[PDB]
Amino acid sequence: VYLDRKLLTLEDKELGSFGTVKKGYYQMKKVVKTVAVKILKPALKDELLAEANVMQQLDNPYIVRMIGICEAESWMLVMEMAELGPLNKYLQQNRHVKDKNIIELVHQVSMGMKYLEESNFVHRDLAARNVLLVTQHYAKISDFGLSKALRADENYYKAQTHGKWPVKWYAPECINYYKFSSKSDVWSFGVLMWEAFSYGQKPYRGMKGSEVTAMLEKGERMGCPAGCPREMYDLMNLCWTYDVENRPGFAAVELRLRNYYYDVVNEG
Ligand SMILES: COc1ccc(Nc2nc(-c3cccc(C(=O)Nc4ccc(C(=O)O)cc4)c3)cn3ccnc23)cc1OC
Ligand SMILES: [Cl-]
Ligand SMILES: [Cl-]
Ligand SMILES: [Cl-]
Ligand SMILES: [Cl-]
Ligand SMILES: [Cl-]
Repeated sequence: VYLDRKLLTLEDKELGSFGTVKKGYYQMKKVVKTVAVKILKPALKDELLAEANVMQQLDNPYIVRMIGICEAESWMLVMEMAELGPLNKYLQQNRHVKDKNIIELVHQVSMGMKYLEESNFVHRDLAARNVLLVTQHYAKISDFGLSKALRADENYYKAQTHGKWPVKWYAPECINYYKFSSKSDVWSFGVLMWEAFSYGQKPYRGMKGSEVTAMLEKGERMGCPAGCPREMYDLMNLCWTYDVENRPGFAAVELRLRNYYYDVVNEG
C-alpha cells in the first residue's frame, strides 16, 4: 500500500495531465515493474486514498492492479502499466482493428464489470477513455475515482452533490434521481460499446448534456456504428433500457457477448 520513493523511478515525459500521469518503474527484489503513476498537484488527496482503497479490494484479470500509494514531492497512485493506453485513443489511431477484435475487447470489459457487479461496487465512470489496453487483444478497466462500494442494505449509491459528471455516459436514474447501481453501469457500458464500434468517436456528438436527456426521454437512441453487427447493436439498445428494472445486469450482458464472440470465432 505505502511504497518507498527510493524504489520508484519516474520518466520526465507525461502521458497525460487534477494532476499528471507519468510512466515509471518500481523495484521489486529481482525485477522491476513498469508502472503508471497518477501524481497530484485536501479534496484531491482524499479522492486518491478512496480510489486506492477501492482498487486494493479488486482482483480480476480485467481490472487494472494497484501497486500502492506514495507520499513524496506529491501524492502518487502507482498502478501496473497498461502499455497501449486508452481504448478510445487506440481505436482512433488504429482504424483497421477488426470487428472480431472489438467484440473480444468489449467482452473482456463485460467480464470485468460482471466481477465488479458481483463484488457490489459501482464504477460510475465507465467509458472507453477509462478502458486501457495491455495488448491489442487484452483490455482492463481503470479509473476508480468515482467508484463506490455499495452499502450492505442498498442496491444503489445516492449521490448528494451533483459533481463534475460524465452525463453522456449516465443512465436516466443517475441524472434524474442521483441513484447509481450496477445497472447504471450497464447503461454506461452500452455507450462504451457504441464508442468502441465507432472507433473512439465521442457519443452524442455536437449535443449538450441537456439535449441528450431530452433525446433519451423521447425514446431516441444512438444509431448503429458503420460495420457494427446487428447482434451487437441490439445489445447496446438493451443496455439503454430506460427502466432500470427491465435493464439487464452484467451477468446477462456478459453471457450474450460471450456466446456471440464464440459464433464469430466459429466463423472462420
Ligand atoms: C500516451 O499513451 C498512454 C499509454 C499508456 C497509458 N497507461 C495508463 N494511463 C493511466 C491514466 C491515469 C490517469 C489519467 C489518464 C489519462 O489522462 N487518460 C486519457 C484518456 C483519454 C484521453 C483522450 O481521449 O485524449 C487522454 C488521456 C491515464 C492509468 N493507467 C493505469 C495503467 N496504465 C495506465 C496511458 C497513456 O496515455 C494517457
Ligand atoms: Cl525520480
Ligand atoms: Cl532491480
Ligand atoms: Cl459524488
Ligand atoms: Cl459528458
Ligand atoms: Cl473467453
